[PDB]
Amino acid sequence: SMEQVAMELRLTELTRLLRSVLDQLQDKDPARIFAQPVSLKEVPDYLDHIKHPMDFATMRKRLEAQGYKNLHEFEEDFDLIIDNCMKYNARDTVFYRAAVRLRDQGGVVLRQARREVDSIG
Repeated sequence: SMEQVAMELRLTELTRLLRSVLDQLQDKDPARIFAQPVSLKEVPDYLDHIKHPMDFATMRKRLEAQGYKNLHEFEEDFDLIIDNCMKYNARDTVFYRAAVRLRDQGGVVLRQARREVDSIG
């Protein structure tokens, strides 16, 4: 139907906007601490601690399959990246600190993304 096409165009345009959001958030991680999944070869106990691992590459895979239906879903996955790290790693670590800085800097980007998603519909 034409309605199904229109909906698909909206999803494609959301995907476009989320791709730009993803790029901007990932620039706030110049160390690339969050770029890839935590390695279970290198942290074999990880899944005992963290039940829903997340990372920027995994988000990018979902994004390119048009797998985020709305900004809330995308924000859920970004918050997982941050929150997983702040639980597994202690406060005094470069990992925890990187997550705090990513959260703080990402807030700015996400605040305007929400306005754009509501604004453009």
